[PDB]
Amino acid sequence: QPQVELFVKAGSDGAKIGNDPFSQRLFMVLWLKGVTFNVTTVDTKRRTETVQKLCPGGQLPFLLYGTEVHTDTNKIEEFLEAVLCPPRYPKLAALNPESNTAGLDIFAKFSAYIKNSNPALNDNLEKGLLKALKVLDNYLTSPLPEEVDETSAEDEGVSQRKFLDGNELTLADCNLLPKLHIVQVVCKKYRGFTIPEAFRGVHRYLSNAYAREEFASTCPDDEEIELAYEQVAKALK
Repeated sequence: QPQVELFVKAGSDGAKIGNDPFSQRLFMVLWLKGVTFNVTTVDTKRRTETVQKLCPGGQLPFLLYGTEVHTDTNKIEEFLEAVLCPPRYPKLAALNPESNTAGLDIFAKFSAYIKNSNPALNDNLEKGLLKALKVLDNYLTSPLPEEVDETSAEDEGVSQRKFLDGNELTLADCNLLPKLHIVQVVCKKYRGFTIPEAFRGVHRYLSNAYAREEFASTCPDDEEIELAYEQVAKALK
């Protein structure tokens, strides 16, 4: 196996995991592949000579695979899915195309909601975020083609699958989960907003994700995420 090294964003102390859902997505992909890999955090104000030479463009995250450097998170993920393949490593792509688009609009709705300071607009932006979360909830609770089995009498027609595409984490989850993590942490801290309990699909999904080391161990600390948003999350005024 060629050497695999992921270079990721460091946090406020220049060493710990920083806020960056792109770095986290790729850490999750590599973990799910079962490949041996290293992960090196990068303080962009205090780069090492090594990092400056590997990637003088300075993009983060970046991947060293053998002696080849890759940038652009989406391209890095496509490369890893192709080159780390069966039989030694599992294919992580979703089977159902809609798994790859469900929930993708949430992060932009969240960003607008937290950056806004116009009080009159706040309830509109909160509703936009709730509606995008509800569309994700409806996807998670809709049975996929691989599910044709009876459901409990109490939850007929409700999918109980663990993750976006089925019972295994896929590339789709590696993209979405780090973004939902930010959404939940930042909205709690700066908007007093919580995902309604009635969004039972979304809450089952997050609970199942947090119980998995691939997601839990690659999350930045809540404090780091809160600090990252401290000067952009605006109070209504």
